[PDB]
Amino acid sequence: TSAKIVMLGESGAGKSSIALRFTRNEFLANQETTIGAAFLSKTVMIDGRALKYEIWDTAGLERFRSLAPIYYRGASGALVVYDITNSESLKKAQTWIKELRANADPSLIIVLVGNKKDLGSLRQVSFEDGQRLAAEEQLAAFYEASAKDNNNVEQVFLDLAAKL
Ligand SMILES: Nc1nc2c(ncn2[C@@H]2O[C@H](COP(=O)(O)OP(=O)(O)NP(=O)(O)O)[C@@H](O)[C@H]2O)c(=O)[nH]1
Ligand SMILES: [Mg+2]
Repeated sequence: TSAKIVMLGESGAGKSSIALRFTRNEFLANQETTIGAAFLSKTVMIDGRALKYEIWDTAGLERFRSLAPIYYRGASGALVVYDITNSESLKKAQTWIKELRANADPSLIIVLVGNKKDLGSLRQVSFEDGQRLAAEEQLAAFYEASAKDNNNVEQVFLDLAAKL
C-alpha cells in the first residue's frame, strides 16, 4: 500500500530539503527553488508491514499557487511546512491549511512541520505558537524538525503514515 503525500508551504521554508532528506538522505545548503513540483519516493516499514511514500514536492512561490490542486487532489496526507525562524511563514501555513479544508478531500490528514530548528537563536515562532495553530485547526500532528541536521524528519513521516 502507498502513502500519497503533498508538501505545501511558503517558499524557502524547506519543503524540498525535508522531502529529499527523508527520501534520498540528501541535503543541499544551496537547494534550488522548485519550479515544477518534484516527485520523490521511499519505502518504510510500519509495524512489520511495508509502505511506499509517493511525495509531491510543490513549488511554494505564490506564482505557482494555482498549480497546487493538481498535486493535492489525490493526496492521502499533506505536510504543511513553515520556517521557525520566520514568523510570516506560520501565517502562510495557516492559509494552506484553510485552503485544504475548503478544497481538498475531507479525509485528508494534515501535519504541520516547523523546520530549521537548528537555527537556534534565530527562532521567531515558539513551539507553543506553532502548536496553537495545529490544535486550533485539529491537525493530525505537529513537529519541529531540521532537514539540515536530519532531526525529526523520519519521525514526522512515520507518524503521518500511522494516521493514514
Ligand atoms: N539551516 C537550515 N537550512 C535549511 C533547512 N532546510 C532547508 N534549509 C535551507 O533553506 C533554503 C530553502 O530550502 P528549500 O528546501 O529549497 O525550500 P523550499 O520550501 O523547497 N523552497 P521552494 O518552495 O521555493 O521550492 C536552502 O538554502 C536550504 O539549504 C534546515 O533544516 N536548516
Ligand atoms: Mg523546493
